[PDB]
Amino acid sequence: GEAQRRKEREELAQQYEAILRECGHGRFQWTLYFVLGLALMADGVEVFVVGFVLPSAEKDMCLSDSNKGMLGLIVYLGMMVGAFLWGGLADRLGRRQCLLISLSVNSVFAFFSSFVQGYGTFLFCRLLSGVGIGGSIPIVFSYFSEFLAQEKRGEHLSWLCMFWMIGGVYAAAMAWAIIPHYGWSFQMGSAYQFHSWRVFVLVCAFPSVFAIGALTTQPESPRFFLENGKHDEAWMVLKQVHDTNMRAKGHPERVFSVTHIKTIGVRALSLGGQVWGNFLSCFGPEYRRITLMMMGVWFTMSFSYYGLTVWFPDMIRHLQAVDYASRTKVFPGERVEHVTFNFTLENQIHRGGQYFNDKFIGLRLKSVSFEDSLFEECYFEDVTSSNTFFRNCTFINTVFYNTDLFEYKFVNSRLINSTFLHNKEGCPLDVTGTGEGAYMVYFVSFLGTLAVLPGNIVSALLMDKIGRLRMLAGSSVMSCVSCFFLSFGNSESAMIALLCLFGGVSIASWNALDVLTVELYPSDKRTTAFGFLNALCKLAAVLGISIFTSFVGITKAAPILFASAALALGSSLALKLPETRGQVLQ
Amino acid sequence: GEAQRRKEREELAQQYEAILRECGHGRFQWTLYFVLGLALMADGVEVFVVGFVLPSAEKDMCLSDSNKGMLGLIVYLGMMVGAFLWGGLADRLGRRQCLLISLSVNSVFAFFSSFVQGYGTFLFCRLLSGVGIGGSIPIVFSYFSEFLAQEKRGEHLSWLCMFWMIGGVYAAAMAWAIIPHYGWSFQMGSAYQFHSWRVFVLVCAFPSVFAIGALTTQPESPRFFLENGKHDEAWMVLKQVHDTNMRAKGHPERVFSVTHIKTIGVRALSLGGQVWGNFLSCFGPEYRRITLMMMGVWFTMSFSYYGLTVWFPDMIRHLQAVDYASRTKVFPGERVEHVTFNFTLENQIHRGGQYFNDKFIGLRLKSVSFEDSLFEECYFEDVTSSNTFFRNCTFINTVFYNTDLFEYKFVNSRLINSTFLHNKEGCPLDVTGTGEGAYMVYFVSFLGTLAVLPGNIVSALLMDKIGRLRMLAGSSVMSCVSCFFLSFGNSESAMIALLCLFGGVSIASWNALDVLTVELYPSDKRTTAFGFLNALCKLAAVLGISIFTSFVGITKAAPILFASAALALGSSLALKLPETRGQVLQ
Ligand SMILES: CC[C@@H](C(N)=O)N1CCCC1=O
Ligand SMILES: CC[C@@H](C(N)=O)N1CCCC1=O
Repeated sequence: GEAQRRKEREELAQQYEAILRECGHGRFQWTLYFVLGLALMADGVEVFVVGFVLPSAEKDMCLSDSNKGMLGLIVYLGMMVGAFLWGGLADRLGRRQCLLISLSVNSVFAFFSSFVQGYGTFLFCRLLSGVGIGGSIPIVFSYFSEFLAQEKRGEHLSWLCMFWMIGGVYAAAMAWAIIPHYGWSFQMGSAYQFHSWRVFVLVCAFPSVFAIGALTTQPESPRFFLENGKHDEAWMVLKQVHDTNMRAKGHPERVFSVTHIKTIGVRALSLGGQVWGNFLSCFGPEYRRITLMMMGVWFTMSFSYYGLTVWFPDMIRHLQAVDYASRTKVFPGERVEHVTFNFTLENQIHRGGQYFNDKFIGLRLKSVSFEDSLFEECYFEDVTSSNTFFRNCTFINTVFYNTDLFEYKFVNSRLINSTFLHNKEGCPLDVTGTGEGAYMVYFVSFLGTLAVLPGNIVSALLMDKIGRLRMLAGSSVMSCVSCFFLSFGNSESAMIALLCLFGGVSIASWNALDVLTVELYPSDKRTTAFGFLNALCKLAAVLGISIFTSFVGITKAAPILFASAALALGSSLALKLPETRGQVLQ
Repeated sequence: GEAQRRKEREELAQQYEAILRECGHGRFQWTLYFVLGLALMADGVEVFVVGFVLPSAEKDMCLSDSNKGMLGLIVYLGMMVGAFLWGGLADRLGRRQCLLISLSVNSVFAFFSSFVQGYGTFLFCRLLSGVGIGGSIPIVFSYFSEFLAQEKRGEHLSWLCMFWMIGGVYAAAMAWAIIPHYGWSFQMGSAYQFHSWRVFVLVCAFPSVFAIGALTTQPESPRFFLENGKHDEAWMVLKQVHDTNMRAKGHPERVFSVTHIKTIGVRALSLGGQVWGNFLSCFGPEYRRITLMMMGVWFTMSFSYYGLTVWFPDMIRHLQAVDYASRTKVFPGERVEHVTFNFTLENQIHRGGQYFNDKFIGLRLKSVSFEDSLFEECYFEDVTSSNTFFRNCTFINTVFYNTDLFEYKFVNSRLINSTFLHNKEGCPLDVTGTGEGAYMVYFVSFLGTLAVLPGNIVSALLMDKIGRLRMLAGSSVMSCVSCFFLSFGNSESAMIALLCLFGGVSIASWNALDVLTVELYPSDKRTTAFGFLNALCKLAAVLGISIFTSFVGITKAAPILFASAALALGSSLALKLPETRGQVLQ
């Protein structure tokens, strides 16, 4: 019974590999490579949009705390749902069909998010865009694997991981070239406003549309047809692959020699039942040790990588904040009287001042604090305030005309006979401000990805030469050693170098994990299992981000120990996995 | 009302601390340190006796399954009752009074257990010995804390755990030096027998007697007298402390400068009511968050620690059992006839044999199984049987002379005209049996405690330097990381190293928890609350042991996940506790 099933699946796999050797590589494989690289580029772009627009988003939607912290977790949760959903649906509907549906959903909801003005609606649109793009990596890898021969199956799959990095580079470049133009205030409707970050979101929603356009021209994988008892169109697809390959070779004169490939409301409930059957069969007697080791490896690597990747920029920001706090100026004791006096003062503290009959017209305040001051018959006009506070201050007969000094900028103050007139529009809470730091953020991201590059090249070249397990274990161990090396970092330059090193060493491990998870599952459960594991990866990413953003400024022992321990456990479970190099893809 | 009570308690605490600073440290504090360390040594010794004597105990009391599994739970339940009882009674009768009572109870019932011959009576005696020793740690910590000044209150209390450490070493040494002499068969009465494990139990009951002898010479804590409205003898005790301290210094000429100190069946029933009230008042408006966080931390830490600590030796035993089974031999089909044939065969299976007129004189059988055999006019003499069975066997005209082949060793057998003569004395049920493994058990226990040592030293040195909460949380997190590291264990050596690591990392956390629970309760509820929490610790120990002994041989994921989750929850609730370093003991 079950033995017969396994046997027949075995000669099916062998015959399919023979047909693939007959067809060979050439134009078809590379064409599909680029076509799927567009979807991976979209996946890579999607994880940078909210991170890049949080400043402007909180400016134009008046976002408080616990709202900026949810806008990254929203995309990660969206991918967590979408990966599982589309991975489950791909084994019953098809790789190309589900990829088209998911990419279309992503594009539509990304456009809609680009045009949303509210916050809750923005959360919903971002979550659904993440759902749409969540099933990109599983379907792409499981769809490209079914067109590659046994020989160079690792190198030909590892070159497919350049596109995530290219998407990251694209996002960084567009953010640098679009967002810095804060002047843009395109108007459509009194109640609504359109700034430049919306344009950035639009441009970052573009490449998914190109992915759909390229994918509509590609044929469904023959293996999916063969599994589901559909023989004729599988043969047609294989013939198309052969014809394209040989026309590209220049001998477009031979004929495909294969005639045949040996073959062995209510609707919603049926689909649910079938998907649950596939998911449970993933937890079968045949697939249990492999499944659990894969779960462990995916979870640990995701936790460590995402935790450190979010930790490095936060630590850079913290070091800059410490420098700023160290440079401040203090002016203890002042007595200014009867003068019109503006200024553009930044990063200052005034204590013990006594101001009488002073006119403050047209001044910019950035990180300026007045403490223990007294203002008496003063006058504030055209005051622009950023990170400015009044603590232990007393105001007597003062007038605030055309100022943004809201109620939250007076901390434990006392106003007597004070008048507020023509208050500027603004947030009811400190929303902080990001200025010149954006350029350095973009530069840091670009450096991270460029550091990723050499590991990609080396892993792609040596994946077949040394092996999947050797690559995975080697890169995991090197990453753990780097995690130890994070102790020797206390400046921005050192943190950038550490980011570069860790990003450059972990990518080989991720490449090996992708190829491994491709090769250890049969063609009737590849997308389901690999999508489930990628959903677990996204959940671990959420957990790791939450855990690692809490150690910035406390100590550097907790991040190092957590990352090193998780990576060591991941390498330990990775060394127990079966070897799949030199094996027919079955 | 209540505010006045809190205030007056406050200046009482402040004046008491001033008096303690005036008295200082010296000979009195170290003398009391050793005196209470004897009681902690007794506590440490008590938890090894049944574990060390279960082999010999089941040999000489014929213990079945469900009886060896209850002889550990009996001591844990005894301590669970005793901790609560003596902690409750200590706040109404006194620390030294209740410690004397509990230690005497422990000693008496330990001697009686040493001389018991039955099982039920042995259960009762061990349970009451556990009850006697249950209130050791609460009263000892809460009694020593009331003689220490603010300055080094953490260091001087953390040195108090080297004692439970050594007790373990003492128990291991005595077990190694006493039990291996199985020859000892001291006889007193025909129906009763005295082996060497009884001598071991006697020697392990000794140190409680020394604890009582040393405790009878120490004075009651002044704080207990001051709380209960008794002023004169509190002043006398403080004067004694001062006099001893200054005589030790070498200046026995100064005078105690303190003259006045601020002061705040039916009998048994009243005391019980008072205890109940104190406990309910713990479910006080002032102490409800603290109480619940303490409950959670104690329960989780006890569950994890005890579960893993019982899991490690069980896993070692399981690995040894697997190795032994992997050594097995099968001899299918035999025909032996007309020969005198002994042997010393271990771990074998004979199937399909046919024996005719065979004499079996003086053979040792260990883990030997005869299946589908036929014995005809056979003769068994001086047969020693261990884990030996006869299944689906037929005996015809066979004689069993001077053999221990009892009725339970013939499984679904058929005897025809068989004769049993001069059967050896022995159990009516299988008892298995432990030989050389005892030395390795003792060595493993010794290694565990020696691994505990460095954590003790470091915690004692750094308790004041870093803080109680930092120490607790740090050690809890490291313990969780170790729980993750239990994945890398598959041999006896690896399991021993893992036991050493986990024991070495959890002890700082336990030290910090003890000191913390000492310092967050007022002197009129210290013993009640701390004893209630220690009773909860023992109940959690029972639950954790029962849960964790069921995962041995199934998988290593359930233990790791349970322990890590519980320790993470414990650390989470530990980080929310108030800081008590740099605070007057109130
Ligand atoms: C280029 C790396 C890429 C991969 N396929 O390994 N990565 C890294 C983490 C998430 C992801 O898709
Ligand atoms: C002597 C240490 C003692 C304590 N009170 O901290 N321990 C450690 C593990 C369980 C226990 O009671």
